[PDB]
Amino acid sequence: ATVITTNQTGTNNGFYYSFWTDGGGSVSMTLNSGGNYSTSWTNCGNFVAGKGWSNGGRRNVQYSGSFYPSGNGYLALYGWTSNPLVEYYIVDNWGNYRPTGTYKGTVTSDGGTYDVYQTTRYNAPSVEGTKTFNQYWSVRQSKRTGGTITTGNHFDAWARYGMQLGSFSYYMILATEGYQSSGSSNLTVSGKLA
Ligand SMILES: OC[C@@H]1O[C@@H](O[C@@H]2[C@@H](O)[C@H](O[C@@H]3CO[C@@H](O[C@@H]4CO[C@@H](O)[C@H](O)[C@H]4O)[C@H](O)[C@H]3O)OC[C@H]2O[C@@H]2OC[C@@H](O)[C@H](O)[C@H]2O)[C@H](O)[C@H]1O
Ligand SMILES: [Cl-]
Ligand SMILES: [Cl-]
Ligand SMILES: [Cl-]
Ligand SMILES: [Cl-]
Ligand SMILES: [Cl-]
Ligand SMILES: [Cl-]
Ligand SMILES: [Cl-]
Ligand SMILES: [Cl-]
Ligand SMILES: [Cl-]
Ligand SMILES: [Cl-]
Ligand SMILES: [Cl-]
Ligand SMILES: [Cl-]
Ligand SMILES: [Cl-]
Ligand SMILES: [Cl-]
Ligand SMILES: [Cl-]
Ligand SMILES: [Cl-]
Ligand SMILES: [Cl-]
Ligand SMILES: [Cl-]
Ligand code: NA
Repeated sequence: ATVITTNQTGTNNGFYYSFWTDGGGSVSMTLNSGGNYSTSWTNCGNFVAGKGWSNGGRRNVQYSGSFYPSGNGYLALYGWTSNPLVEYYIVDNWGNYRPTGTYKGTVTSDGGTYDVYQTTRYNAPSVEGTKTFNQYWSVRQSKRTGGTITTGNHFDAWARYGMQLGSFSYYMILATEGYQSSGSSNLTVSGKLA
């Protein structure tokens, strides 16, 4: 295993990984065999970390494990596009704070119903540095840790609702995120191209 406490991307046991923190509190990620990783955080600022793929795409993502936020955290299939720059989230779990914004309708996927939202961040950290970009969200109506995420179901619903993705030129990870919170996660990802 490899313990990560510093911003970086790379490959571990056949999976891409990304770790980003604003540097608040205490945040680590442990990289284990295959698609396994855990995180531990105490009074974080903001972080996003997980395993997945160097480029996004239509993928039947399978994951399992545990996600235990004390306060604000997200469990999401997470990544980015270029042209346009979009930060996208398919959220299966959260803590005290449910992501919201401009409501666009619902999509049904992997045994659940998801609420679709768009938000915008101005001059914020991104995979292209300080940038303005839209965020696309699918938020499950009931919390869970584990199952299939059919990314194609979400991408197609976003497209019907006028939320067009750019090119899958950046990573797509099964992410743990925290905001001014504590917690842990212990997750395994895999998944094949649909
Ligand atoms: O990973 C090693 C580092 O890469 C270089 O710096 C930049 C990375 O920090 C950046 O990472 C992004 C930053 O944004 C994160 O998304 C945040 C997370 O919270 C969300 O809720 C919020 O909306 C959002 O703002 C995202 O998770 C991270 O993946 O990736 C880009 C990188 O900068 C680029 O480096 C290459 C260069 O060609 C570009 O000009 C430059 O912008 C550092 O070198 C190193 O620390
Ligand atoms: Cl490190
Ligand atoms: Cl590496
Ligand atoms: Cl390795
Ligand atoms: Cl590897
Ligand atoms: Cl990959
Ligand atoms: Cl859990
Ligand atoms: Cl709304
Ligand atoms: Cl809108
Ligand atoms: Cl609807
Ligand atoms: Cl549901
Ligand atoms: Cl907004
Ligand atoms: Cl944000
Ligand atoms: Cl827009
Ligand atoms: Cl629930
Ligand atoms: Cl759970
Ligand atoms: Cl499922
Ligand atoms: Cl593409
Ligand atoms: Cl990337
Ligand atoms: Na749009």
